[PDB]
Amino acid sequence: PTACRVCGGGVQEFLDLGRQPLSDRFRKPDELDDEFTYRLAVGRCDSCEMVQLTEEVPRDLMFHEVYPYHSSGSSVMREHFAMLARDFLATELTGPDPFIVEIGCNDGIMLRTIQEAGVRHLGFEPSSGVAAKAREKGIRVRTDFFEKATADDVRRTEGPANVIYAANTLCHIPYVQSVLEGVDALLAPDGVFVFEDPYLGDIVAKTSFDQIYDENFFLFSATSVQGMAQRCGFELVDVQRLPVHGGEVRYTLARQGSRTPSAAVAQLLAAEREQELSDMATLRAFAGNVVKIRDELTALLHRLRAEGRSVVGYGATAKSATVTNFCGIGPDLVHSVYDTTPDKQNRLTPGAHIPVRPASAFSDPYPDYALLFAWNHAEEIMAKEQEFHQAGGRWILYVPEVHIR
Ligand SMILES: Cc1cn([C@H]2C[C@H](O)[C@@H](COP(=O)(O)OP(=O)(O)O[C@@H]3C[C@](C)(N)C(=O)[C@@H](C)O3)O2)c(=O)[nH]c1=O
Ligand SMILES: Nc1ncnc2c1ncn2[C@@H]1O[C@H](CSCC[C@H](N)C(=O)O)[C@@H](O)[C@H]1O
Ligand SMILES: [Zn+2]
Repeated sequence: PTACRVCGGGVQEFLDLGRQPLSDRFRKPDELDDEFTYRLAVGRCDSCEMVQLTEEVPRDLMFHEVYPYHSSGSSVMREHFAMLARDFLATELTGPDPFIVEIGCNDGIMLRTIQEAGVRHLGFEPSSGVAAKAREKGIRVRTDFFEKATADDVRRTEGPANVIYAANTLCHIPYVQSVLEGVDALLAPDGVFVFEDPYLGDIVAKTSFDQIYDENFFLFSATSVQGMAQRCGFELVDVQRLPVHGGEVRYTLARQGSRTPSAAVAQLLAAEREQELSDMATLRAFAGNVVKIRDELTALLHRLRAEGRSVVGYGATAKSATVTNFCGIGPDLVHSVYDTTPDKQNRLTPGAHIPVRPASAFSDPYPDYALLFAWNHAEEIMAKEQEFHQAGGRWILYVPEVHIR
């Protein structure tokens, strides 16, 4: 039995996705076929309702000099983060000498807008290659993990932060209590800790199990974040649902009683209770649906091959590691994966070892079918790939059901 990382309660497993590789490691084709693996399974705390993985991957195996994800690769996301930055500039950063800290700034997708406004800021980016990309834009970055001690160090030299922000980053820190202690040492008394991550309600509704992989330790809900904040002296004071990344919620935490929660918080809590979101039975039914999507997806991919149809994948997502390894999908069923990230191209995907090629290579003559791993980017991608569909090529999606369009 494993102990909850928020509260120490007991975690009950409901989904076992078996042995899995590191999702963001892309090997050269000549590399030894050895990879770190771990058991990926998900459970729910008995006491605080936090849904979480049962085995942690050590941080330094995932996040380091060669981490390959570049935030600024999506036009939708560049606009999404510039707007959030302007919203903070108009609201929480209007003081004399305001200060914003971002946890997980990556290539500077959000902080560039802050820097261009002349506002004091600091990004934490322990993956040094993407940290350098942010520093080239004139952003101030420290190549360290955010945790209690590094937060203390920033408080000592820079003073309190008006906003601490994290997007797609808090989800992967199992040492969330250390981060909370850091936020407590660093945040201004009237500041906010704002984070946005994949939402449990969307995952259950869409059967989007590919959101579950080594860099998604927590599947947060308003119910579990409310408990986590409270147990640490914060309070959930606003929630906003976001369409990005398959469905997210942005959570705003303030010191307890310092601000009054928006009506939005109670509304979302009540909908999660009515829908029995976090009940073990609902979560087990989700797990049953995961197996049905596996079985349908592999039946389709095998019938396509029996029918002489060509199949590739589009987007070398981290998420796709779960799909290929749980369903047993490799290059005999999906020949190549197309992707815009230079450091993933001319490499093999983890576990399944499908070759990754540049997206500029997806061109006439097109394959019959493209398995859309980057399904969270469907509008942006399909807008760029109208010629493929006009030519008769079709997309295979597995969210929220296996279907072709
Ligand atoms: C828009 C676009 C993307 N692409 C390619 C680029 C990417 O490799 C991938 C998309 O990856 P995308 O769904 O954004 O994240 P991933 O699941 O990897 O997940 C990563 C890792 C991480 C931090 N743990 C996380 O949660 C999210 C934020 O990021 O697809 C195109 O080829 N053409 C395009 O037009
Ligand atoms: N403890 C921690 N502190 C700060 N950054 C962290 C961290 N653990 C991991 N990271 C960083 O978290 C980032 C997640 S990538 C996504 C980042 C970006 N905010 C976006 O939303 O697109 C990686 O760049 C990784 O190095
Ligand atoms: Zn718990």
